[PDB]
Amino acid sequence: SKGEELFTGVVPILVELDGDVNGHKFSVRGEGEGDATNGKLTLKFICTTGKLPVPWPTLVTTLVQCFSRYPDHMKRHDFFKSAMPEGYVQERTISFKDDGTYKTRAEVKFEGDTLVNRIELKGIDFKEDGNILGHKLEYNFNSHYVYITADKQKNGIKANFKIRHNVEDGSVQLADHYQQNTPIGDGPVLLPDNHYLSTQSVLSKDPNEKRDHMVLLEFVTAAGITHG
Repeated sequence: SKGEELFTGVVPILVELDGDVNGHKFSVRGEGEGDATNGKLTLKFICTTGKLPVPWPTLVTTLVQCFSRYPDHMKRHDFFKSAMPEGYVQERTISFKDDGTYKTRAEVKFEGDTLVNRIELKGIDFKEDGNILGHKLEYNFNSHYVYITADKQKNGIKANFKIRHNVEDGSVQLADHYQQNTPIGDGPVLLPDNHYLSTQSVLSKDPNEKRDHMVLLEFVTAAGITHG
């Protein structure tokens, strides 16, 4: 609730990712802003180590669900904002079908007035000629159903969902996501009934940017619980 008050306006965001995929080391830094009232994120990401060794779309889910719009009747199911400002740890396994896996650990919390997402990512078992290391994924993004459930044992939540990455040959590269979030602080948090986040994104480029980069606009709303 006091967490929720932190998101009523536009909030600056910083994202920092250190990654290693099949031994290829890279870093990404992003900045922008979140407008949870409208479920809206606007960010630009830079690969600060040179060329990104995986396709940008594969990093989108790893690179701040506290910016989701929860409808009024669902505000008591918003774990993400309730954990703020101290924040939460977000961990995933992302299994790319017929290919490698990403394991990610992030902390999402306020540092001053900025919402910061700091991530470590480790990718293993990728095919060198596959859709990821071969850069055969379209530079776009689909709309998803992020199913959330509550982990009463860990005082947090779990989520599961399938990301669909369109491939240049017209096929689709699935990326199965298994997610767990736990609060960093010890204060009370909201543990939700089953529900989902409905997501949508577009990816674009900044014509004046020479570095390897991604411009992202994303909208997310919570749903799946009937108004009483």
